[PDB]
Amino acid sequence: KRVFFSFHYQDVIDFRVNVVRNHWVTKLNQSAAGVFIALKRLINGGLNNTSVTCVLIGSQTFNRRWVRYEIMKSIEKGNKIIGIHINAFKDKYGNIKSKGPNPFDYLGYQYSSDGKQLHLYEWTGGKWEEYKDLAPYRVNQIAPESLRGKFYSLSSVYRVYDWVADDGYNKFSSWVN
Repeated sequence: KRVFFSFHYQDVIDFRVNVVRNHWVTKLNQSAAGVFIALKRLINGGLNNTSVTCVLIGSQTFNRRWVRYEIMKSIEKGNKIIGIHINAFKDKYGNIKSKGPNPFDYLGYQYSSDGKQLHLYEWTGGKWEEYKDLAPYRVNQIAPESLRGKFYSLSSVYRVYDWVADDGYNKFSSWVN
């Protein structure tokens, strides 16, 4: 499978992102996409010809505008989506850090009462607000009453791993498959 990696730029600079990305692309010789209305177009193109989105979670990832977009756009496109904490191993400065917030806790959705549309929300610091960088969209899929008119945080939907705790060295390819 072709994997879209989503991340804070600072985690690229600190050689945290490359630990996971190099495992997939070099060690396992697979292929990745990633970015480090125009910028959305670029990201959309990156997400095209991928089937899995992998959010690499560092200290500030939860707060990044285009990480949020990459996640929301990934849902609309029907990508598999997972998160992986990347703070538990040493960065290029030789430091280990505590886990950052789960980006999925800061994003959410609600199905419309007729079940035909999906409304999108993000946490803006003191409240939930309608998400502005991606429009609500039509779901062509069945939407049972038990799913309608209820708010869900994305952390109730997508799975999060830790590279060290969950042994990504042995298990990453299973997480995206």
